[PDB]
Amino acid sequence: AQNPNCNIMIFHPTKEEFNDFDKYIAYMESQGAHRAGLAKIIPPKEWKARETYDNISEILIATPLQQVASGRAGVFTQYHKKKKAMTVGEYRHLANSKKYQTPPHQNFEDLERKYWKNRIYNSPIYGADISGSLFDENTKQWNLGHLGTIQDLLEKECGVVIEGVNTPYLYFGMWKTTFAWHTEDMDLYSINYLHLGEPKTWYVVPPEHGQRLERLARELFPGSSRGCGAFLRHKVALISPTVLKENGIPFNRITQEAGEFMVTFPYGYHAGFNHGFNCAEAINFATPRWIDYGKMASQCSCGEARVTFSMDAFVRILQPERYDLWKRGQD
Ligand SMILES: O=C(O)CNC(=O)C(=O)O
Ligand SMILES: [Mg+2]
Ligand code: NI
Ligand SMILES: [Zn+2]
Repeated sequence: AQNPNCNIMIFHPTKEEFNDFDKYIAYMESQGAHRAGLAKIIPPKEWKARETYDNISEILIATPLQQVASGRAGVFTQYHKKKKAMTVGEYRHLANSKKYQTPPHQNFEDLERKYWKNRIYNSPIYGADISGSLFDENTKQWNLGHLGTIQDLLEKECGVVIEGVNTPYLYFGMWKTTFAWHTEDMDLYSINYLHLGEPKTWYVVPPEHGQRLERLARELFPGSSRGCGAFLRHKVALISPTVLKENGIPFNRITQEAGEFMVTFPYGYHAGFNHGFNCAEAINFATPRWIDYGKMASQCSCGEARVTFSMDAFVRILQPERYDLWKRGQD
């Protein structure tokens, strides 16, 4: 078995190898990359996502989210308070202010320490889930707005034809902005490209050990657990590496820098934070191997996680028994 310790793998495709996206994903899996839950892909040196970022300040963040924490430094929840709209120019200036900027630090490790020690005491502002793309339409390789769609994968593998579309989303981050522990909707893959700015640190649990993280989460957030049988779908819970190590949960960590891709694999729990002002683009995708994960994916039926138009159809076709009760939570 390849990659039996479930380490995060890092790939350096040549420009020739960067032409066929599906084939490269299948290559990485042949090397065991999926066992980690997360892989890094460094694009060929000749490749670019676009020519410059010189005119991005006019993008609107219509609903910036202030991430307010509750709990203790290693075990907390966050709630997202909606703020008034601001442009990416305004947001970048805010990120660079004395109140919000990255503190002095020695290296990524000292910064990681400062994040876990100090995150709960602050409320950084995240511009998340903004529909759109920063890939130039002329970028032909690994353009996250030109991937094969999940609906088309389901049609090719299963013969069924369903409604729905699959488009990318932008994320504008600042120091301390946080993504809580989660898997993707319907335990899909995701791909995330860091277009610009400061790094993003990731934590991940191997898919084969995801249920260990779930059991710890039920112990650490016991009222949330009683409220919903899949409460990590709410994307509000944080657990530090120190707490994971104390509880024996297998995980790995890696820092993504500007110009790098990350891929998350089906049922790979992940969480992380941003080091400073940055912009990432991400989208879900599927392969044939995903289908069985989609059929088994948990769902939030308490109604908090409240998910997309396109996820309806996935549920309807892959989880017809759940269909019914799940759409009761989504209506
Ligand atoms: O970048 C972020 O804030 C969160 N992104 C992801 O969880 C992802 O790409 O799957
Ligand atoms: Mg602009
Ligand atoms: Ni994710
Ligand atoms: Zn729920």
